[PDB]
Amino acid sequence: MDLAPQMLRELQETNAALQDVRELLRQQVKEITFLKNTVMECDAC
Amino acid sequence: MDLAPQMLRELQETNAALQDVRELLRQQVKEITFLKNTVMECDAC
Amino acid sequence: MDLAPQMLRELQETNAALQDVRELLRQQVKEITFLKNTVMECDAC
Amino acid sequence: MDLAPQMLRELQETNAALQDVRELLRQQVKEITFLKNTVMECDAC
Amino acid sequence: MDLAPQMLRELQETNAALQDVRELLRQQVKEITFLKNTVMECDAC
Ligand SMILES: CCCCCCCC/C=C/CCCCCCCC(=O)O
Repeated sequence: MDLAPQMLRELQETNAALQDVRELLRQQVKEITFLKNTVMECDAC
Repeated sequence: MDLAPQMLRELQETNAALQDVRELLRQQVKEITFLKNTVMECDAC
Repeated sequence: MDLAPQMLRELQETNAALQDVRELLRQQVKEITFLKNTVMECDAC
Repeated sequence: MDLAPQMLRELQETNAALQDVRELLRQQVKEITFLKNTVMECDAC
Repeated sequence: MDLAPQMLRELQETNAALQDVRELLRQQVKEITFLKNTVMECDAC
């Protein structure tokens, strides 16, 4: 049959999944940065 | 037709993986938020 | 009903996301780095 | 067929690349989980 | 308008970028491990 339609469904799914990754990574950095600033004021240090 | 069958395979294979990367990062941020909470409550600071 | 233009769009939408995923990973690496250093000069260690 | 064979070559590469990222990532979570437990199981806190 | 040439340029860019992400990742793993080890040999805990 014609697989173009199928090939397009995969990319859209890819871009979808890729969007969650950008958000998760987006949030992860803020935590890491927050982690750095917290460990930056940690007294024992 | 063409290499659609082949090219389609790579894509499905690319998603399967990304789907996994997503979940990995997904859980990772959970392990990074706990770590963040732990340092915050760490009396050593 | 040629899906080329549409397909071509998802691609451009993927790279845009990657471009952003990449930039985020650069800053994250730079942040973690700074955090590894801080932990090293940590007295109580 | 045209640039098809060459596009398939890129897809196969992107796919091999994801694998690597996937793996490197599956390792980060261990390094991070572990790290999490240790920080948690710290007496100085 | 034959869009094959352009999609080929996109795929290639998808691999160029992925190589960055893959390259930036493995370095970060190194830092995360370096971080870990430091914590482990940290007295206070
Ligand atoms: C032909 C379709 C294009 C291929 C789709 C795949 C897109 C590339 C995906 C990149 C994965 C990036 C993952 C980065 C996660 C890093 C997480 C971390 O370091 O904490």
